[PDB]
Amino acid sequence: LAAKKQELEEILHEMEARIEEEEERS
Amino acid sequence: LAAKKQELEEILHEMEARIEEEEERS
Repeated sequence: LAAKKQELEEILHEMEARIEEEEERS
Repeated sequence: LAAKKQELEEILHEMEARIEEEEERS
């Protein structure tokens, strides 16, 4: 569960990076 | 950890919804 938590947190960081890139393009 | 996993998964769903809205707006 700690491994899955880390995985989801990393994916969430990637998503936050993506949303910033979208917001800068808009 | 199961609770945190669920929390992160829910936040990730919210982020996927946001990225979909943003990519459509861009």
